[PDB]
Amino acid sequence: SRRNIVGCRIQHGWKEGNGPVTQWKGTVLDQVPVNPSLYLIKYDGFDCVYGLELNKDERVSALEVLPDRVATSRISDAHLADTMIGKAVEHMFETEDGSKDEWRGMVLARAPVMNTWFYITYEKDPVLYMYQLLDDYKEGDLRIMPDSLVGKQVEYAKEDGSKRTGMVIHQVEAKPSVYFIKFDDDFHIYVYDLV
Ligand SMILES: O=C(c1ccc(C(=O)N2CCC(CCN3CCCC3)CC2)c(Nc2ccc(OCN3CCCC3)cc2)c1)N1CCC(CCN2CCCC2)CC1
Ligand SMILES: [Cl-]
Ligand SMILES: [Mg+2]
Repeated sequence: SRRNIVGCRIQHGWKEGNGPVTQWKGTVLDQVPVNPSLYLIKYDGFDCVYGLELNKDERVSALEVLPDRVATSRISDAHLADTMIGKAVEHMFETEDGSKDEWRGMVLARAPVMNTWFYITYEKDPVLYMYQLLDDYKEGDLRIMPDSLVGKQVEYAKEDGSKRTGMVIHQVEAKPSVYFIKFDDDFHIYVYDLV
């Protein structure tokens, strides 16, 4: 059947609604243990982690595994990285307009495959991002703040109106009360604290 694409680069076509087919490239970060059809992907030029069933999803076409080898790395400062994971943070960034904005978030883990990158989520957007946080730290754009469910089906009641259903796919080791959630008809990875 299919080979193991974790750690590999890919390209594929994508068809949204009745729009045309667009072409994408990305790096496959992980294959979800509790749903091996789901892959976590970082598409080039964007810093969120997206969940796609690359082989089932009929909006995917012309899936091709690239031959690129992602340049590996050993990181710039392990202790800073270690002590940063699991911590609340303030992340400062330049908008499209050029002005500066600052978001509150939480550093989740070291990203797979891409060693100098970190899983992080935010209060204003509780999904899974990834950034080279050690550099934003040294640039002064990041500040640290003072301090079993996997596989289960779940639904999030969001008024007004309807709800979303999905699956819990990952437990964050650094904060075991936090989980990744894949919802149906949405390709972001949601990050919630399930008390
Ligand atoms: O719609 C976008 C889009 C457009 C612009 C930006 C951006 O540059 N952006 C500029 C940089 C970024 C800033 C966020 N950071 C900056 C530092 C801290 C926070 C925001 C958007 C962006 N990036 C981005 C993403 C997701 C996110 O999470 C969703 N949030 C956004 C706000 C509300 C919901 C945030 C940003 C995404 N795409 C592009 C990727 C694509 C992958 C899924 N397909 C499906 C199959 C093949 C590929 C889906 C469609
Ligand atoms: Cl904020
Ligand atoms: Mg603030």
